[PDB]
Amino acid sequence: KSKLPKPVQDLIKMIFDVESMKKAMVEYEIDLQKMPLGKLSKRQIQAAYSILSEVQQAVSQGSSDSQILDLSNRFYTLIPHDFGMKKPPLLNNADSVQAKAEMLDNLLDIEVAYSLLRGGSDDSSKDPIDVNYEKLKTDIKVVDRDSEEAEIIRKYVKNTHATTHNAYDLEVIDIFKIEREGECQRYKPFKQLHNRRLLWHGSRTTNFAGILSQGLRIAPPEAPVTGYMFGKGIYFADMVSKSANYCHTSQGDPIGLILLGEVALGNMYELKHASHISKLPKGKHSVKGLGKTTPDPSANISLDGVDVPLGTGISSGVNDTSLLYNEYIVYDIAQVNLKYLLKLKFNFKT
Ligand SMILES: CNC(=O)c1ccc(N2CCN(Cc3ccc4nc(C)c(=O)[nH]c4c3F)CC2)c(F)n1
Repeated sequence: KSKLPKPVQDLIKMIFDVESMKKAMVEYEIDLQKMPLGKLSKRQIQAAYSILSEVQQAVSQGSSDSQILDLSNRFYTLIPHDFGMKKPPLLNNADSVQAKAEMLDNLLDIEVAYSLLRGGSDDSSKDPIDVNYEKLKTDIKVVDRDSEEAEIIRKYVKNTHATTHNAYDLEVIDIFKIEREGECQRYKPFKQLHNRRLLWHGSRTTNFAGILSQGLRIAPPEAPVTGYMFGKGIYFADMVSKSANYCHTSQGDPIGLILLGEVALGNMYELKHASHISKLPKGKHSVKGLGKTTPDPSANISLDGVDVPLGTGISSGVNDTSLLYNEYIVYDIAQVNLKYLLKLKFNFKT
């Protein structure tokens, strides 16, 4: 049996759960008989993205529902759905392409998780928790409850939960200090860049085996750039509740996972509305989606020379913006250095 700390053991079990991976596929209405977890491949996912891009071209160029029908069916051919003998819903709008682009992104992390678990060696004498921990190539340590870093992290959670996200409260169960193999060396050209912030990135439990082994990744080139508000980058938030909404927890599964990453923002390209960009303008290193609300800038604290925006939510002064809260997007995977992973219990008020 494993010598790993009990919170680390429970984390590994959580993220390598096969039935959670299956429950996530069922949520997307995928036919598991026509295509199980083991049939999932990058090749198929990329072909599905490419057809979604063709659907996107047909919708933006204003094709008829009779004309797009052919392209909508082509997607359902690559990613089988569970509708029985009924006709699938027509993908004739941007919301539909956005929803399908989002599902595919998630399937890309699920495929990594299942590949990791089904790859490798079988040894009965070794605890499967120890076996599955090594697959991640990440040093995972438990942060001491009474430490300074734990106090700062708990204040960030406590102070940046938005009023509009009050249908639930957050309880920090565990704090993990994480170190992905090779990530620190990848980050080096951006290590002393200006505008380095410790930001949130929430995701489903089924994404975290992929996130810890491959890191936060940008949607592939086949993916429709219009399926994402600020194009194809890595999205972060300064409001814990904005990111915790990406955990997709419920009364039937109230345990979520959220990251704290050091993001080299550099010169921010400030936007109030959707801009489906492929490349940043010269001199810019990130995109900042300007929210109506911002954590109080005079309340910013420093944790290992990185700015921590743990202030309470105040008005930014920004008018006529499409965002309630800020968002930060980087278009180079090297600009992210994962620092912490938090296990949270969501206490629903509904
Ligand atoms: C070659 N590419 C890959 O292998 C690959 C693997 C996974 C990918 N996804 C998984 C779904 N995820 C969803 C998502 C989106 C936005 C979020 N914005 C905030 C503030 C937050 O807090 N969370 C968010 C969020 F979770 C995005 C990244 C991906 F795009 N690509």
